[PDB]
Amino acid sequence: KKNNQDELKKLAATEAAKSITTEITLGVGTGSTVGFLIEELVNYRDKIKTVVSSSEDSTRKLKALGFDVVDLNYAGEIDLYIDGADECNNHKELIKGGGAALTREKICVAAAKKFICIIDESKKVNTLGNFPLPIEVIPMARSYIARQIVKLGGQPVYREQTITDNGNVILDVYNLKIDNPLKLETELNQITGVVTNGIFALKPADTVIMATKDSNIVVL
Amino acid sequence: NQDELKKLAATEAAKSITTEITLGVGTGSTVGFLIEELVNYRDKIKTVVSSSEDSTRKLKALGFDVVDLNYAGEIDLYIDGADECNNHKELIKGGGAALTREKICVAAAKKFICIIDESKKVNTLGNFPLPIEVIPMARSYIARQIVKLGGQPVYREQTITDNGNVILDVYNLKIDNPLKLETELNQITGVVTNGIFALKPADTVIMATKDSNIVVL
Ligand SMILES: O=C(CO)[C@H](O)[C@H](O)COP(=O)(O)O
Ligand SMILES: O=C(CO)[C@H](O)[C@H](O)COP(=O)(O)O
Ligand SMILES: [Cl-]
Ligand SMILES: [Cl-]
Repeated sequence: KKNNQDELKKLAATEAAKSITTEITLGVGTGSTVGFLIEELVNYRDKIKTVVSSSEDSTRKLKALGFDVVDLNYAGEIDLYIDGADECNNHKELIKGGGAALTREKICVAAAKKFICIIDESKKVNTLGNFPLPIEVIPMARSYIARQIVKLGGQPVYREQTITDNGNVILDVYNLKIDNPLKLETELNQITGVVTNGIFALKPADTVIMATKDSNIVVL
Repeated sequence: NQDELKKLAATEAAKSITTEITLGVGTGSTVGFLIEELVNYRDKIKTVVSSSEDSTRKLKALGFDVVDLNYAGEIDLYIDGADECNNHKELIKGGGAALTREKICVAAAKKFICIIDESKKVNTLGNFPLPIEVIPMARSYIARQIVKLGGQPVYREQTITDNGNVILDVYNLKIDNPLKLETELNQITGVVTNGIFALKPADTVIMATKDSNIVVL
């Protein structure tokens, strides 16, 4: 089952790489699906002028393949950003942050002309929520924010032994009714001490490449 | 002169420590005079929470044990300074870089008392540049978004906040609607905290006048 899923991830990542057509500033996401993209990037080395990374994990992987990684402040604007997602609904709105890089991932999406999301079918849903929503919080505010999330009906679970690239901690929130991703993303952004929440809806994916169980490509 | 008014305001605020409480302590020079005054209320202060390592250091130097907010829970009273305070007790804070934890403390406090001298009282917030704590990676992106709004962002060099972030001090903002702009700035990706304290304003503001009187707003 895991070898099967890995095959679909590789298909989706490989397909997304074809969009690297011209000389561009490429932004690179985080996760296992992105891991197969990073490997594929060797075949597009002459097209990739500058690389920006959403995580030290991906940076480590990119540098290991000889790619120079440039800070977003010196790169400026990203032409194309490619990243995975934990969930994707019918309007290309995502839950992300399963691998903890959600802050820099959201910053990269914000500074990108175009955002392509690469998934296998298991991540496609009609309604976001079943996968617990990651929220990056200032360590000092963890208990306060946990309480505010309990008021909303969510059940926050502190992800132990995890410190994000930015020095923060993650709350994974269960039992949320997320029928209005736009509204709740806005809501969570107003809670003091929240750095970033895992809903990618205000600025959704421009294209979502999904590998089906039959090894076909669906472009949503 | 200004130091005298700061001490008066801080001393006055300390009188509100009446019962056994969890006290939250702000940051800055005005708060510095409060911390000194807290020796005279040692039996009333059960637990202390600090909005900065600077204040924590000062508190520990006076023998006060400082407890993390996660183990303290809820603060009964939080006392802090401000860079500006308008007519509706809405503040600009973050001149001393502790604005994130200061805002968290205010959010978790039953009551927030702000201590100022008269020089910080204004009719309209904005003249003092608005501090905004941002994720280092997003600094250039956020600077551009602030330029679109008409602000002029200046990176505060050689400053890394307690939380590992950097500060943009923003000039030329028209802040006639603090509530609206605070909400707006919170939606900009990469912004950790902005220096407007309006959505949850001060409950009481103690202001020392030029004539050394106390005005309770
Ligand atoms: O947002 C992310 C990291 O925080 C990833 O894109 C996603 O959460 C995990 O991707 P995968 O399931 O392919 O490993
Ligand atoms: O917000 C603050 C720290 O970030 C301070 O409360 C504010 O800068 C006032 O300081 P002072 O009393 O020294 O003028
Ligand atoms: Cl928790
Ligand atoms: Cl821009």
